[PDB]
This record gives sequence, C-alpha cells and structure tokens, in this order.
Amino acid sequence: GSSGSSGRKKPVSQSLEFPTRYSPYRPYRCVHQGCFAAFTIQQNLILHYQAVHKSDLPAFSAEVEEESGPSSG
Ligand SMILES: [Zn+2]
Repeated sequence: GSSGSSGRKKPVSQSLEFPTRYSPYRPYRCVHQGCFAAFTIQQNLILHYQAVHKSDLPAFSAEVEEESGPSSG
C-alpha cells in the first residue's frame, strides 16, 4: 500500500506598541542625593543602582499588590 500526509505552520506577525522610539521625560529618577540618572523602564533602573552604587533599590512599601489609586476627579 501507500499513503501521505500534509502539514504546515504560518509565522506570526509580532508588531510593536511603543509610542516613541524614545521618551523625553522619565518618571523614574535616582533618589540618591547627587545622581543625575533615570530610566523609563523600572527594570533598566534597577541595574543602574547595581552598576553605579552596586546596590539594590530601597524599600518604601510592604507585601501589597493593590492599586486603590486616586481615580480621575
Ligand atoms: Zn544613581
């Protein structure tokens, strides 16, 4: 006897969402009194402390995963 089979898989078109290749303002700014550095991404900001002051960011919070932020108005 004899027989065959078919198979395939189309790729995925992964696009970007970033608004601008680079942001002018940065919400994250080193607290260290005397450090002119900042990183848009919270992550890229972590290493900065380990690359400059070879340390990790401070602690100003506790085991909490809530928002309860001041909604508009
Ligand atoms: Zn710093």
